[PDB]
Amino acid sequence: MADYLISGGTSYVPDDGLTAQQLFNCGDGLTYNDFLILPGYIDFTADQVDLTSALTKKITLKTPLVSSPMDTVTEAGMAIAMALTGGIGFIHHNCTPEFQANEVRKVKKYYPLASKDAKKQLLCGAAIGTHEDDKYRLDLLAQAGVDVVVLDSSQGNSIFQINMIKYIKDKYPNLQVIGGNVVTAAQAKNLIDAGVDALRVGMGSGSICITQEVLACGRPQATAVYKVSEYARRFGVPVIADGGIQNVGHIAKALALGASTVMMGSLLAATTEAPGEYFFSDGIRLKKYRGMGSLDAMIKVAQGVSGAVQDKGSIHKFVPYLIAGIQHSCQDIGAKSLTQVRAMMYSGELKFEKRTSSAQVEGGVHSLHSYEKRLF
Amino acid sequence: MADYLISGGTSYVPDDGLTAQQLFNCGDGLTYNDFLILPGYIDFTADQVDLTSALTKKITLKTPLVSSPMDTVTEAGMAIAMALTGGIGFIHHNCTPEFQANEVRKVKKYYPLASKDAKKQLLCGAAIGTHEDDKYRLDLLAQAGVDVVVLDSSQGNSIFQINMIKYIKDKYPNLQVIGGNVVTAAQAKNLIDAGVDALRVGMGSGSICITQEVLACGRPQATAVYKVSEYARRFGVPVIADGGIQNVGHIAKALALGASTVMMGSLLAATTEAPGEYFFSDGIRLKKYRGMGSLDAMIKVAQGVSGAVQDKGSIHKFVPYLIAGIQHSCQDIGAKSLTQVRAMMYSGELKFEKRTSSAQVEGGVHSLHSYEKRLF
Amino acid sequence: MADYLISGGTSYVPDDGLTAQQLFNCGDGLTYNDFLILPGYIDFTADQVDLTSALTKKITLKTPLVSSPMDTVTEAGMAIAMALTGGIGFIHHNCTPEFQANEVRKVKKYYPLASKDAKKQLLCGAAIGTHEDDKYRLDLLAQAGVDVVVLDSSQGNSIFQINMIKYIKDKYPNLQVIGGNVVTAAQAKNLIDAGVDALRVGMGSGSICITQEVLACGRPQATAVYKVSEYARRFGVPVIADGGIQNVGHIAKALALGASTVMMGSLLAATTEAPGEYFFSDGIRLKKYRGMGSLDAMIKVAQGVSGAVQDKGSIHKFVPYLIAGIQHSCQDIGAKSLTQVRAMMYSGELKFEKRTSSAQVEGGVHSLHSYEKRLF
Amino acid sequence: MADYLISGGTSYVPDDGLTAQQLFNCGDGLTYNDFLILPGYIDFTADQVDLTSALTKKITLKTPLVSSPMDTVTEAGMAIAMALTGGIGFIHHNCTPEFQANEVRKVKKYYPLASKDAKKQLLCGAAIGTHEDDKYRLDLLAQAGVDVVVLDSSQGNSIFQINMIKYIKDKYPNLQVIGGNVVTAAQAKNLIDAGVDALRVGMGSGSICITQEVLACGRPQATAVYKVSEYARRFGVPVIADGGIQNVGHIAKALALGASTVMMGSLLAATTEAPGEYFFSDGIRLKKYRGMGSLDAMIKVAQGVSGAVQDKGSIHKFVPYLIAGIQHSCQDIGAKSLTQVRAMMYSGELKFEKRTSSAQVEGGVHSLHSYEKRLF
Ligand SMILES: NC(=O)c1ccc[n+]([C@@H]2O[C@H](COP(=O)([O-])OP(=O)(O)OC[C@H]3O[C@@H](n4cnc5c(N)ncnc54)[C@H](O)[C@@H]3O)[C@@H](O)[C@H]2O)c1
Ligand SMILES: NC(=O)c1ccc[n+]([C@@H]2O[C@H](COP(=O)([O-])OP(=O)(O)OC[C@H]3O[C@@H](n4cnc5c(N)ncnc54)[C@H](O)[C@@H]3O)[C@@H](O)[C@H]2O)c1
Ligand SMILES: NC(=O)c1ccc[n+]([C@@H]2O[C@H](COP(=O)([O-])OP(=O)(O)OC[C@H]3O[C@@H](n4cnc5c(N)ncnc54)[C@H](O)[C@@H]3O)[C@@H](O)[C@H]2O)c1
Ligand SMILES: NC(=O)c1ccc[n+]([C@@H]2O[C@H](COP(=O)([O-])OP(=O)(O)OC[C@H]3O[C@@H](n4cnc5c(N)ncnc54)[C@H](O)[C@@H]3O)[C@@H](O)[C@H]2O)c1
Ligand SMILES: O=c1[nH]cnc2c1ncn2[C@@H]1O[C@H](COP(=O)(O)O)[C@@H](O)[C@H]1O
Ligand SMILES: O=c1[nH]cnc2c1ncn2[C@@H]1O[C@H](COP(=O)(O)O)[C@@H](O)[C@H]1O
Ligand SMILES: O=c1[nH]cnc2c1ncn2[C@@H]1O[C@H](COP(=O)(O)O)[C@@H](O)[C@H]1O
Ligand SMILES: O=c1[nH]cnc2c1ncn2[C@@H]1O[C@H](COP(=O)(O)O)[C@@H](O)[C@H]1O
Repeated sequence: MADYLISGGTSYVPDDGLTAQQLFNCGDGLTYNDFLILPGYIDFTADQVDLTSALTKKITLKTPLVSSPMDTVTEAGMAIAMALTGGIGFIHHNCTPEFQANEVRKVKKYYPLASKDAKKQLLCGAAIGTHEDDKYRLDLLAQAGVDVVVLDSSQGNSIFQINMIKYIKDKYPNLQVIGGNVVTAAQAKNLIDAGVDALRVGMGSGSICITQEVLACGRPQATAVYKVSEYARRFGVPVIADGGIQNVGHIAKALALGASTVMMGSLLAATTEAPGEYFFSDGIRLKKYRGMGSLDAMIKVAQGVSGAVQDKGSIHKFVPYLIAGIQHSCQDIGAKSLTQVRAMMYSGELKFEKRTSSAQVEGGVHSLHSYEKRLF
Repeated sequence: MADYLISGGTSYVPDDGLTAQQLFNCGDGLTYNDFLILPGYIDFTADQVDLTSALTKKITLKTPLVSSPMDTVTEAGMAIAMALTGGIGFIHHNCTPEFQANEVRKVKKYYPLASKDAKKQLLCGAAIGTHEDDKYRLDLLAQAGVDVVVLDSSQGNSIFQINMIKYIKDKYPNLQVIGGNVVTAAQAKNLIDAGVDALRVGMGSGSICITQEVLACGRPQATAVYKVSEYARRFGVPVIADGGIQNVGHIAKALALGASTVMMGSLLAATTEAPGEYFFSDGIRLKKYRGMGSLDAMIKVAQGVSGAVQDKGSIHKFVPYLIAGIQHSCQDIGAKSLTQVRAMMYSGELKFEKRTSSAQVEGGVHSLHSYEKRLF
Repeated sequence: MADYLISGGTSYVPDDGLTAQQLFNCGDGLTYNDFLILPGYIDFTADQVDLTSALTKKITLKTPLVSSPMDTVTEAGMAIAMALTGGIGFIHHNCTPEFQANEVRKVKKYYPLASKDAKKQLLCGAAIGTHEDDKYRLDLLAQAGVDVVVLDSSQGNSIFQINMIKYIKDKYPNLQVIGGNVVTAAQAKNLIDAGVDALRVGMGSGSICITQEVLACGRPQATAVYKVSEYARRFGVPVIADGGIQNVGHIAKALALGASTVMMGSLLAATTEAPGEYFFSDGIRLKKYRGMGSLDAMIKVAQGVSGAVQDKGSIHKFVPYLIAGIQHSCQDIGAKSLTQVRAMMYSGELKFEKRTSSAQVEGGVHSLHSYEKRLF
Repeated sequence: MADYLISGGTSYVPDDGLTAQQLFNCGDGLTYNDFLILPGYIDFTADQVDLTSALTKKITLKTPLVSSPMDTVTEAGMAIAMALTGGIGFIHHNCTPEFQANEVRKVKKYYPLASKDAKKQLLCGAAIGTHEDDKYRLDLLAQAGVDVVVLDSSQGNSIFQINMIKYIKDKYPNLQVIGGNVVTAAQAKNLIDAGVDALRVGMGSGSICITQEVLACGRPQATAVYKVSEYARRFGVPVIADGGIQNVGHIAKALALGASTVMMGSLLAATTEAPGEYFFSDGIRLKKYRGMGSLDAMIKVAQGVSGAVQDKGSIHKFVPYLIAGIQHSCQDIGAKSLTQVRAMMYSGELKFEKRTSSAQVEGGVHSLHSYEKRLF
């Protein structure tokens, strides 16, 4: 009897570690490789973990991986491919509107967990601009049959973006929009009261964004995804993480801080289904990678740069490594779903820990003469 | 009279420094080269310090140095050698079971402080897997006559490992098991209540483990050895430190934070008794060094890498330098045994101090044009 | 009237900055380039600042610069030279006792502020070992007529060093001894109650000492000079700073934290009056520089290394730059003597400020393509 | 030598106690019997302490005791009396203007330290209202020859009071005004920039004011005198403490927190020179005592009450006890003048200490069956 009715079910479970709530009000600007996740008790293995997540308030996915809408990372090829592996892709807005019209008609008509609708057609998203000339851009791909759109912007709460939500939802109520870019709760309020359906958190944290050093704005991104998902839980709105993703660990860190889908732009760059084409340098196979703020887009200013990244193969051999990396991580946390790991984080059942620079210099590799970092 | 009976024996001993208990609840993730040990009063010299320590609850050793069970660092050669110098070795589990059966029969049959049993045969340990097919692996080396085994696992508290303790101790009660890998108190409870005999603390902190950056799990290791030895003192269970050992100072830091034996994998790599064989690169004598999580072990994922480390000579000329390095350190702390230095740490008689990055950049070498770092 | 008698003399003087007392109990291990000194009101210029300081409780100097007793930095040449510029030199103990006997007889027999005694002979100090065979070393240079000696030791409070003070002061009461190495208050008590005359604070902080990484002992040095001069003010005992001196700013930081004389070993290395001789490497004029813990001194261990430093000219053109660097610093603090700057620090009239790594990366030089760092 | 030039003059002086600056930003609302003053080194005795203080920026007094302008405490009698003992008195404004005109002409025409001007006539102050009909009140006693006036108001920074300063100082520039009532720095700025000459700090803290419980405004008074004298030191403006004075200890606490003169209304009530006349109750000699906010002044509200206090004798036998009580207190602090004790408080040479309720219940009298509290 009394082994049960002193507490009831729960054992002692000592108090070593920091929950996220007292981790992130310390005032430190945390990024991904500055905290990490402490392990706990497991009762399962790596393959029955239900890795489903939500992109908007209605449509949910079999994996939390989404491509970022730039022309140097995704078009209809990787939209097709990431749909067929479970994820979702967007399409950039620096082309003509008929170009993405044809791009969406290519991806829409056209693998067990392939993320298909009630029409059993593959999910497709896109992204539009913010200026009022894009109203003629928007209704064309609305005629093409897009599912979600992303208001790609450097800062979220303009009058322009709020008027675009109040322009879209009273015209196209079944069509669902993504707000962005939101990085605090203060601008997270003005989009949820606008009525937006999900948020896209993170500015200044990309591989190629220098706008933290040019415009002196933004935030560290792992203290941003936490507080935006903290405010956005109050209304049941999922958030989408941008920037600072370099590997598959940061995926799990963004997923355990409240973000439901992780948006990658560099880690999905230099793939077979990425647009453009290859060129060698020092004998290394690579392809170019640039951002919308870079002046290789078109009295200007530049928030992005233009560089290149070495090849990473086809995505159909790449995203199984990423979902297995999320699955082994969610096993070592101790939750057999992403819903359950966000439950354990909001309740405090898993606990984090800070790092120092001396702590991450041991976290990678050290005391070697040379090494061959082979990932899969 | 009254020079004595105001306090009694103890002098004033001013309050400069931080004891470990208020050092490690600051929430900072400390590693070894981020704190250090402040000196105190000595009354002895470097050679009568009784450097004995405990590996499990029954068998104790003349030195706290133990090799790590990987095939790229130890087999029966360095098992023989480190037994004959005082320490203990394990044997990896990525071979056939008859291979370690012959390996244990080679080391068991076969220098004053040579760590021998009541049969006056040398101590030998090993390590097994976790899956239930390893039951046929376990009883074969139990027939060979192993002393301790290590449940080598990335995370400790599975159902599988707890069922292995409850499978072993009711079959082989004199045989003693090592749990692992434990890194918090929360999983330190589920192995001690399972009935495990010692713990192996530290994940993600090796020279070649990238699982802090791949699976986003683990902990900084010097804030891990402290809290696991804090919880494991409550039941009288010693702990074993893994990873992040680069030199002989980190040995003393792990020993002064409550760990009783320090397990090394890279600092004992590239020795004469390490298996494999040498090959030059840039004219530097070196040999390869890889981990079990690396995919040079055999829909996969990789937590380790495969590299190489330059040669460090025979261990019989190497571990006297390591035990003399522990002895000079234990002299400069002010305790003539490791039992007494852990006593002084749990009571608060020695005190630590944090460092900054600017503090360790002076701690090594600086303001030189070139230097020849000669260790012994 | 009432402009005076509300406070009395003192103006408002706002409360921006941190005094040393609340700076150094934060628990951070501060080194020299991690804090700096905030300026205040001046009423003088750089040349009438009385830069006199104290070495022991009796003999005081016209400058706080003292050479460190190693054979690779000082002998009777730089003893003569630094005496003739104001400072004091010691003589290493890794030679035969007749060698320093002749060395002290060379420097003693033999420029306005030349630090001469009541005999009007130049001041000379030395250093002896700790073992009891050095009693025959000690009385020989006592016969030679040395002024102060330094008990050169890695850690201060042995029984051996305390018995050496109780062996010296009852035999040679006018002869004055230097304790060392002390780094906390806890060992600062056992030498002052032994009756030592000054302290030599700092271990593990040299340019060539690796004993923080080998023996895991020591302390960050700018949090060491503060607390040792804090405890040693209570008995009126000056302290001497070792290690971590790279330039002339760290001189002023050690002098403003309570240390009265700054002992340099690398910044006075590679000079004309340093012993040994020159040799080129890559066409750079340089000479070797090694420590007593390095195994180029003679079952061993090594706490120092052996390297080299590029040439810095004659000291008679070098220490005027150092005393002018202390003078401009003491001008910018706002105290026309070193006694007054330690008064302003113990009272709280000057205030410090922490730095971050991002703060010192701007403190040096940045945003240049190349630069020519010319010091004087 | 070196007993001096390590610090310079000052001895160690340990760090027990709290200076006022870190006492009063704790956020606690301190009153007088909630902190107290720790003693220090003395070098004098109780009678040569120069107890002079300042009332305005020009005229200074031989004692810091000033009566409060109510009709139930002071008129021309106690104005004459407290002038002749050193202090200064004001005259209430709830009479006709010709009444205080005659009152000031009685006190002005008319004992060694008797506070007389360059005309060798006794100092006299008064107080006027705030409404614009009081301009005819003001010039009449300006014709009578008053020295200072007090803008008696519940809250200080009205437009009305600032316009009264800008009405007075451009008409009557030699005439000096007192602002009030100020209780924070926020309203202390708007009167000093108005150009007021001293402040009268404290609202809601009187013996008879209930405006903290009626209007929910004010502040605890000993955390008010500190921060108003903190802001008013920046412009060299003295402040005057009201309310919460019950004895002679609170005088010393208000004087050691930066206030230069202490204004009493109840402790100078029930004296021989107080107006009105006596009446017995329970056989106890007493006289009535009421405030301006009480509706025994004339759609109303009431901030004061109307009561009575028992007799305390003539003031010429009473204020020598008060100045001897300030003198013994200033002796036990360790400053031979009030200017020097405010110097020691702003520099931090004296230190305070908080109390608890359990700490003041021992501070008075306890463990007695009865006691006869005889004051002088
Ligand atoms: N982490 C991120 O996602 C991130 C962060 C920063 C920048 N960026 C990229 O930078 C790109 C361009 O940045 P941008 O916001 O400066 O250009 P934009 O086209 O995205 O936004 C338009 C610019 O003009 C303003 N604007 C919006 N509507 C306007 C209207 N009717 N009239 C006049 N001005 C209007 C906006 O403030 C903005 O500066 C974006 O497409 C985005 O992809 C991305
Ligand atoms: N610091 C360290 O010591 C450390 C840290 C991380 C990884 N590693 C190395 O990584 C190696 C492999 O890591 P690993 O744990 O992923 O492989 P493993 O063979 O050690 O463990 C088996 C894997 O499958 C799961 N498992 C256990 N029993 C199972 C069963 N009956 N059925 C199905 N699944 C079961 C486990 O969770 C684990 O992921 C380990 O041998 C270890 O040496 C070491
Ligand atoms: N910052 C510094 O100044 C610093 C710090 C560390 C080391 N060092 C250098 O390192 C040198 C050598 O270091 P060390 O202290 O190990 O050698 P040492 O000769 O200075 O001291 C003797 C060693 O044996 C022990 N000892 C002392 N008296 C003994 C006795 N009668 N019998 C037996 N043992 C005795 C001491 O603990 C010490 O380890 C020192 O000369 C010092 O210059 C300097
Ligand atoms: N600790 C203290 O000293 C203290 C604190 C509170 C109240 N009091 C006493 O309370 C007495 C009355 O308090 P009070 O301030 O309410 O009355 P008041 O006569 O002192 O002030 C006039 C009142 O009307 C307002 N006022 C000022 N000028 C005005 C103007 N031209 N036209 C219209 N309104 C104007 C003021 O806000 C105030 O409420 C005061 O005389 C004061 O002595 C003293
Ligand atoms: O030009 C740019 N300037 C700033 N941010 C950009 C730019 N282009 C793309 N981004 C953002 O950077 C993210 C990709 O960052 P990554 O994870 O480092 O690849 C995208 O999802 C966008 O939100
Ligand atoms: O492949 C791996 N991935 C993660 N950790 C490993 C791996 N192989 C060995 N380890 C751990 O790393 C430790 C050695 O770390 P080292 O002290 O840096 O050499 C071993 O004791 C193991 O616990
Ligand atoms: O061999 C050694 N090991 C550790 N410390 C040394 C050694 N030799 C000299 N030192 C100390 O290092 C100081 C010089 O440090 P520097 O200021 O970096 O040159 C000397 O004053 C000695 O106290
Ligand atoms: O009627 C009133 N209501 C609120 N405060 C008053 C009143 N009358 C006088 N005061 C203030 O109370 C102070 C006297 O407080 P005491 O020190 O307790 O006697 C005077 O100096 C006035 O500032």
